[PDB]
Amino acid sequence: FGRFTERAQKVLALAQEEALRLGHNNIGTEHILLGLVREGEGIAAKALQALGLGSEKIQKEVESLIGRGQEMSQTIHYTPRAKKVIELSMDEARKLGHSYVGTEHILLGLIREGEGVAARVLNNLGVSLNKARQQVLQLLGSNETGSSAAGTNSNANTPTLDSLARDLTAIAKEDSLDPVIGRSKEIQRVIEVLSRRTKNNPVLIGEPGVGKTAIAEGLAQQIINNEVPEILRDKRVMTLDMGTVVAGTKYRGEFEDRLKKVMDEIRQAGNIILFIDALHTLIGAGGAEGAIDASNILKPSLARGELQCIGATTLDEYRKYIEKDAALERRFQPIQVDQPSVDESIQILQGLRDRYEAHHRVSITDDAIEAAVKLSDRYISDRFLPDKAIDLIDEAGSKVRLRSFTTPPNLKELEQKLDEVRKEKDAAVQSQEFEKAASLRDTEQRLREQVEDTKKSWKEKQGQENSEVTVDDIAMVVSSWTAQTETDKLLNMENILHSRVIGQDEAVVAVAKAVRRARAGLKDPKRPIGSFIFLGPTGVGKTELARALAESIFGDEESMIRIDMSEYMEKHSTSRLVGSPPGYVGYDEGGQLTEKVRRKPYSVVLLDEIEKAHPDVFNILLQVLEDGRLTDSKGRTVDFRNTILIMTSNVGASELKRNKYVGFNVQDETQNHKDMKDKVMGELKRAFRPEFINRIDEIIVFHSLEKKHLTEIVSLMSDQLTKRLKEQDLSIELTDAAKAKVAEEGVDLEYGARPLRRAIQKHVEDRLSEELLRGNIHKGQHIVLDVEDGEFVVKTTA
Amino acid sequence: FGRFTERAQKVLALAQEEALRLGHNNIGTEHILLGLVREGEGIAAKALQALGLGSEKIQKEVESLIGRGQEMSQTIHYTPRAKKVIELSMDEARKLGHSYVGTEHILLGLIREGEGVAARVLNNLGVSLNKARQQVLQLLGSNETGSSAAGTNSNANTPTLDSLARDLTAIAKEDSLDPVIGRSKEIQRVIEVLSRRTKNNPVLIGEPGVGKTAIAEGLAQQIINNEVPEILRDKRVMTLDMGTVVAGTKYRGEFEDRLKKVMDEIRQAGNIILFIDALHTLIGAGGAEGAIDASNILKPSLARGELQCIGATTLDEYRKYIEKDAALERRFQPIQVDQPSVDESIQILQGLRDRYEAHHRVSITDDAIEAAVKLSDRYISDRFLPDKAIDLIDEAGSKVRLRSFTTPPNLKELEQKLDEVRKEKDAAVQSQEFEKAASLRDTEQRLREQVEDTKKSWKEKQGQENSEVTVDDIAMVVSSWTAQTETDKLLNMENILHSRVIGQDEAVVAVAKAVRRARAGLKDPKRPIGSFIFLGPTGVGKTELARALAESIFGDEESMIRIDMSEYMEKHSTSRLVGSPPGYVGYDEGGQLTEKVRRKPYSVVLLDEIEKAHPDVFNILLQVLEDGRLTDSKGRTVDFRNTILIMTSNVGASELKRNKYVGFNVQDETQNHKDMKDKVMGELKRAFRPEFINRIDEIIVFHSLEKKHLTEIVSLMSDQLTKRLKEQDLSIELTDAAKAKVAEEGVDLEYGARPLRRAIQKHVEDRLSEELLRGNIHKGQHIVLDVEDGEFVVKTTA
Repeated sequence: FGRFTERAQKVLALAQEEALRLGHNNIGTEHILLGLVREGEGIAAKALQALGLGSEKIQKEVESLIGRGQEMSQTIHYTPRAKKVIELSMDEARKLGHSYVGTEHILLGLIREGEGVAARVLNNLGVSLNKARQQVLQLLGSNETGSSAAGTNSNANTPTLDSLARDLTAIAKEDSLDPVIGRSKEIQRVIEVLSRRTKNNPVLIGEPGVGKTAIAEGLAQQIINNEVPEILRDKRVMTLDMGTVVAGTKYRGEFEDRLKKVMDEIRQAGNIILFIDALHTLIGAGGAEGAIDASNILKPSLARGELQCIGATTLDEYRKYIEKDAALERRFQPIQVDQPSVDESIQILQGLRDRYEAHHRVSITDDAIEAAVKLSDRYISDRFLPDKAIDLIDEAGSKVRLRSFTTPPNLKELEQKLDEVRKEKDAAVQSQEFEKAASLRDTEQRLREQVEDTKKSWKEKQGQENSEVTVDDIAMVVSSWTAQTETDKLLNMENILHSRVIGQDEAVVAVAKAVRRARAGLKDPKRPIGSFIFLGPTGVGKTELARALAESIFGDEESMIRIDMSEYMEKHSTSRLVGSPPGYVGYDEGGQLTEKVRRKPYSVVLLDEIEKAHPDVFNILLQVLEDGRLTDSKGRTVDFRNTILIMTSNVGASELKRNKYVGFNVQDETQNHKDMKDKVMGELKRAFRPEFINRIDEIIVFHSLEKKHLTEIVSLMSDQLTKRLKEQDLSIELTDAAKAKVAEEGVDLEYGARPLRRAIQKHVEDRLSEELLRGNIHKGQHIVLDVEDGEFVVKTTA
Repeated sequence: FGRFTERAQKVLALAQEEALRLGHNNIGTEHILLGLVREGEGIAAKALQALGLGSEKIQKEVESLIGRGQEMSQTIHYTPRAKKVIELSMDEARKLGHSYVGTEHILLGLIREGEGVAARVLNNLGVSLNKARQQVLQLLGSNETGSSAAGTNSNANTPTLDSLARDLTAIAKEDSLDPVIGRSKEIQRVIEVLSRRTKNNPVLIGEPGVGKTAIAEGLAQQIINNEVPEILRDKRVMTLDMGTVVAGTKYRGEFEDRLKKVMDEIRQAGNIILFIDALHTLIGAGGAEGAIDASNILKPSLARGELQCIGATTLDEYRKYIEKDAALERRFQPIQVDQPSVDESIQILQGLRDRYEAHHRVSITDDAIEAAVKLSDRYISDRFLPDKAIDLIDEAGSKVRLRSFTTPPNLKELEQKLDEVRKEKDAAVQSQEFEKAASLRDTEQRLREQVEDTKKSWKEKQGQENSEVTVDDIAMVVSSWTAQTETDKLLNMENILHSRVIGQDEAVVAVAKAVRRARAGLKDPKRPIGSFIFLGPTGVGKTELARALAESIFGDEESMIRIDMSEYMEKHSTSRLVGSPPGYVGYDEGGQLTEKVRRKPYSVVLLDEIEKAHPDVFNILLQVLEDGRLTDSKGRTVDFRNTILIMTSNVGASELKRNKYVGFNVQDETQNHKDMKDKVMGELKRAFRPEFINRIDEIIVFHSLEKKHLTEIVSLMSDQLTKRLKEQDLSIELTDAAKAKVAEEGVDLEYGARPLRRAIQKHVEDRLSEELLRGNIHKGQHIVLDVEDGEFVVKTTA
């Protein structure tokens, strides 16, 4: 394990001491027991001293069970009995929440292993084994502090507090207080809104997702002394805990009955504070599938102030309360809880370190915690600023902890061997062939010590991680799903985007710089990390950059939404997607676009071919580009604050699909180039209204379909083929030469660049399969596809 | 606390005196105990006197504790123990109602403090700790208020009043029933309509939400004493509560059975009055899901005149029940319950001043109450004109009480210091470094008393508040939502509307004066408190004033609806803007327009382009402006009663969106102006149909792009950028000079003033992120964006 208390460790070594002192050169449980009592009067030792066992009494018994002498100090270590007692003790401290293991637990574990020599020692010296395990437990368990005693009060409190529930005020007078770090400025604003008797109900709106609950412990403190008014003193804060309500309930009627009981006791009115977390569920308002309607009792209660309560709500929730104005608006009144500022994130992260140090990585590295924050606003980008954060931390706060125990130095070969020994040995004795197992046995246990010696030399991988979450690591984990390898991803985004988009350097650099500015963790998420228009017609490199943006920008290929503007005109998907004349935009705003981005807020959102849609759609979208939010889909709020908005457009097609070739000269090629590098940048404005486009962070231009583009199309198709074949376990690569023979059947002037897929099928798929079937090449072998002197040739390598 | 009775206080001071008299210059609880009994025969004192203890007996133990000497004082104050006894008594009086703590509670609090100097004195002088708390409980005094009674009897009346649900008359025969302030004129209207034995059912219709419930106590008082019909003499008034019915029930079948029992009990018939609040739920008729249908039993009960009852329903509720008929018709007959208005408001406030003087804030300030009302009407706006009001007083009626208990004068620094002391001291002794903690220890308590002395200088913040809710406070609290900084918001409304609409003063003053006059409670509170038409082009000042109106009239810009009337005739979009529009005028009345304002009555409702709308829509808008309410959309009533209805126009647009050119003059922007401050007053007649438009309270005038508005548009856009960045905690400001560098890229003759957003991104957004990235500027540093040499310049400021 690692991380134990003194008393424990001390009890353990004393066994070995007695090993030799009593002649039992192997420390069985008799010596562990002895160890407990030989630590004198520690919790183990002391326990044994209660039941009637001196250090003396044990070692003599111990000595009477393996005899004396048989010593020579022949490698006096534990044996498996003694090892069992230890395995148990660790859990006997885990049980008590200890991330350490002390004396008590060692006797507790000893008892657990209540057969073997220890067991016989205690049962011979007039001590019942469980009487001993009792005794240790009831002295001390886990080590902790923060406690106080003396004091009682109140009578009226009786009916309420039984039910349902713990009283927040209590635990902070018990010296079990936790701050909890908010979101401090929120707490002050509650008491104006609370110590009323007319609209006395606060309602906190933020995100889930801010750690709302942090603000709440604030209240506790102020409710005691003295901020709340003079005869509004003697306030108590009772939380209406959902967990207690569901407990003992198994029906809708029963759930209502529990709420009724709370309401009946609520007669403590106007001087009682009820805390309702996630307020919406009880009101049941809004939606097409509302929640249980507590609202009938709650509405007059809220208005009366008998239910003088505090509501904890989020981004979306509020709409469904102001709709039932005013008795949840003659009660309600709002106060601002953050869309978390970066700094608030950091302190939460730091706070939860020691328990990811139970996953034993984090605590630390500092920059890496910071990485969780800084990286989260732009890179994942999938929740709210602290939820995101902590995930980056702990993922990496385990990732390396996984990398930890993979090998000894490289002495993984030792373990492999030690296995092989057993086999030889075993089967040889199974014939017997006594000594024909023997030397193999001897070789085995030799091996074993080497194995274990260099695997606990890979305690260096513990000291590596067991306080470190790595900079690069936190970032790496953020890159993995969807500091260093996110900020290297950020800084070098352009480098990453160039390796997957061939041509359209114009486009790449434009996205790169706009995203990288935002993406440096220096732009608030409340607008896409990049808004963009991706110009050129379909087939010019637009989408491919969006994809490449997911890889570079997000650190993995994952997360890309994609919405068609052409459907929001009912004439390109009015009969390819279900609906009628009064549909299509209602599907997009009302459902598709907003729902999709709620799943991954990260996503490169591609609202394609924006010319086709009328400009009116663009106004709706415009709110996405500016605000970073839309509220649609039954009042849900979708964070496009983390998205990259990419609007593609119907731009310039004729040149921007024109190929090089010789049209008049060998300078018709260099006139497809210069011409395409002109044609995007004037065609863009014609493909849309300006109102959409200005709220876009750089206007990305993608140019033509050169000749030159043909051999780039072959290299897009062949790579998609060979990769879907990788799941089989085929490792394939195409040389440029092999893409050339494929081009031989697709330099058609009359059928374009379409035949290339078919010719890839013929020359790659079909050819690889015709080489695998013959056993010329194999799966797992790396397969190079080349053309030799004009004819394609398939070669194999490792 | 703030309130205690003599006996309590007397017990307390006597403790200190006896402390030192016996040689204890620290007043232990041992002296508090002594104190209790040294106050002779008060309930604490008496209690101890029962158990066999005199003040003498206590002091003897006390002298056997510290004893002589310690009569040299210590500036004798309490012990931490003694401070505990006081905190406990407070709760020991709360639990017995009392928030004006008496003697009993002090001995009770001693018991509570069941370990300590007292505790052991009392447990040493041979009396149980609990025998003492008993004795105090079993005699009360200073927990009552004086009421009447001298005997109790009943007859046939027994089964009914038991059940379910208590009678107003009983508590008013003890003469402890409240008036209530009301809604007094409402009570009168009942007595023809109720003292029938036929259609004897009054049915109160108002806002809920106005204090309808006030009227009910009205009846109680007048049916008892003393001049009323012989009809209403020989009657009983019984209140029926929904809460009791639901209690002990969790199914519909059980609820009906209980209701059957009630119906049987109506056998007090033709002389019994049943009060049913929220009457509608029981009849169960109408709706899309109705409610539980008591009506089968209840309907003949009303017809027979056995059930003579009082119905409490709201604006909207009634229609689908008189729709049932005709014993419903021969039951009900209507009476007017207060529709929210300013004069009525004030009277409620004043009435509940003294009762929110439980908050030692409000009662009063007079100006503050009036303000609460007047301010509420304009600044949220959402609720009802008197509910809003009382909430501000009580809101504020804690708000300054918060500012109370957080001051030392500026000696907040003391507390900070006193902490630091402990640290030094503590850590030093932990090394020990005994006297190296000592002097630090001594320095601590020097500080401490000084600290505490200046924390109790903030009894001056009590003397501020304990009957004065602060005028300014009410305003602050309304500003918290959305007199002084709301009536300065009101008075200076014009100034406030002017500051966000630059130019177009013509418009500003027109809106300003009409609302600012009106909202002082001097214009109809059942019609939009300003109606306006906003003419101009599309945009340019129109909407922007509506926003500025929200701020000035309502307190923040977040008080602005905005609905397009052209959708309520729709013939443009159906799949690119809005989902399912057909039915169109029906869509607005029947649903959408009304629903939106029903969400927020706290809004400048801006109904755009009623000019380009079906003629029915203008009629619909006309109802909003006249009635102030519309009842549609499931028979719900939408209060436009504290909205500002603003109907927009843009049929003169071209001149009103014209731009300056030279031609012959550089006074061409100021000749684009002169044309436009004319062009609106001609766009009115051309736009609309007359029947609607004339209800408008002023014709609001706007302008164009000119040369001149353009450079004002750059300053609107740059502010949208910097503000969404504030959320992360970037403090940004642009000087005019940086907005100038941006303008450099968007004063095109042929690409509009649309490029300005994009160029704001390049020169502001992009620039801030590229200045944060190199560490020149920072979050929470105020960041000035300038030009100072014809090129951009980065400054830092606090």
